Amino acid sequence: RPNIIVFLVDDMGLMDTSVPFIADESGQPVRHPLNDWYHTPNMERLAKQGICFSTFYAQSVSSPSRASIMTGQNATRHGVTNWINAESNNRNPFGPPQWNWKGLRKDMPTMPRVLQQAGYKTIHVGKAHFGCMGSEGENPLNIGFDVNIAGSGIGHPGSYYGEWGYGHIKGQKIRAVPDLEKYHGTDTFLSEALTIEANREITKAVEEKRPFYLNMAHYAVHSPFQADKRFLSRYTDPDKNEQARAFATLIEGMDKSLGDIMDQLEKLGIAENTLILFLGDNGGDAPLGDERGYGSSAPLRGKKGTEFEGGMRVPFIAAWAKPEKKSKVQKNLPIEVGSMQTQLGTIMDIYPTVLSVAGCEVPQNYVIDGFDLKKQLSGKVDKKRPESFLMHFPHAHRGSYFTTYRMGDWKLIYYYLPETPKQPKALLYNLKDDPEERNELSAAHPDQCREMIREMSARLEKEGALYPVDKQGNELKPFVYF
Ligand SMILES: CC(=O)N[C@@H]1[C@@H](O)[C@@H](OS(=O)(=O)O)[C@@H](CO)O[C@H]1O
Ligand SMILES: [Ca+2]
Repeated sequence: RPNIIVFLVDDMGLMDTSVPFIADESGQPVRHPLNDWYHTPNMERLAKQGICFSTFYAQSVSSPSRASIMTGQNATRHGVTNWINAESNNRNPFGPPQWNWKGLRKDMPTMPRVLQQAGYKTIHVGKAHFGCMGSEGENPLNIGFDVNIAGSGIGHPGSYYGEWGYGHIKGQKIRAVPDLEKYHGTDTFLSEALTIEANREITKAVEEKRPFYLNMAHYAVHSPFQADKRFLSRYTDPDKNEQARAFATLIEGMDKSLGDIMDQLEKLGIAENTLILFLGDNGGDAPLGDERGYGSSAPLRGKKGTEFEGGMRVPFIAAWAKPEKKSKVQKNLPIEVGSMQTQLGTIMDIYPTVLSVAGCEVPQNYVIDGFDLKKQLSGKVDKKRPESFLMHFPHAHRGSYFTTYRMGDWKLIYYYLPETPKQPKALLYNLKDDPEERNELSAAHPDQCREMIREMSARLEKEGALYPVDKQGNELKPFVYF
């Protein structure tokens, strides 16, 4: 039975790496300027041994994505449609009153809980953000983890600096990272402290002779953008401000962590037995350019928390830590080494892919929104899964009170506009012809737009979505307004 590592980077979009995730018309990687700015040599090492997905969808912000990864359910269905504010219910003015602020529940068959039931040692390290303060989900031990280092209801760290006690000595006390007291006062960067702790848990799992699931959930690369002195000297582009250079150092330190975990697997002799899934949790938050133009994920439009592709396009790499044709466990999930997969995947697809390789099954009667990636991981187009992603955000952020719906080449953006709830607005893009969202064409294809609204409307109902409300609590369902 294989070990599984989900290496999840906070606020890391598809361009925040030296690995090119943009595909040309031949399905081959194309280098863009951000790929020559970031330095992720261990991601390059992992891409050499595995498969990159060029189109991989997450939700637009943290808790919705982290809920979706744990449950295999869309944010419509698990109900965590906003990032969770630990201290108070952040519905936002027009948010659904019954949205799942409390978060993941002790009774949910989460990926870790199903693995734990099967005898896996399940380890959580770093950012959890599965529940509010005082909730079941605040504590990863309540949703199927045997071990939690540094996870709580917090969604970012009080500091990256060990000298600042990660918030306990200096910085934001109410976001102080827990469980790392032995690093306080030292010059150990938060991302380094988490790596040391993860490698200690991996070592302990191997000596106990149990297969493990490691949720390596970095606080990197979320603000505050506090530069790592180990890497800052490499970042000197005159058109990148101090914040962007700090962000680049959080990326490079994240990549060092990935390398130290891969080295530890090789040192223990278990690399042949360990699957690594690498992704970000939502659209990239790099402090570059213009938030609703081109910057954080150029050449794609937008940023973390927007309705654009930059809001929800994350990097995704799957690789055996040491590929080996002889390996029994690798025959259950063969990966085309050094290749790019251009067919769409989503964070809901992780649940069914991991449970199958682990020798478990998706519980037959548990309704999921994910598809086993086995066929796509071999480097083939999988006709058993749709080219579709539905990103429901009935809350306030860089974009507000919207649903996006992608079906094949087409993307609908529906704005509920709760302040003028009788006059909603729909936009239409052809992402095949216009991947940078430059050519809004609802006026030119009014029937494609009408059809997408009906399909999206039916899918929101099928998934049990909670809708935004107007000032007086009237439920705002999408409708063909024209
Ligand atoms: C504009 C922006 O990005 N705001 C983020 C918010 O989205 C959330 O981050 S999130 O990664 O959890 O979604 C929160 C976590 O405490 O931190 C804020 O700074
Ligand atoms: Ca995030």
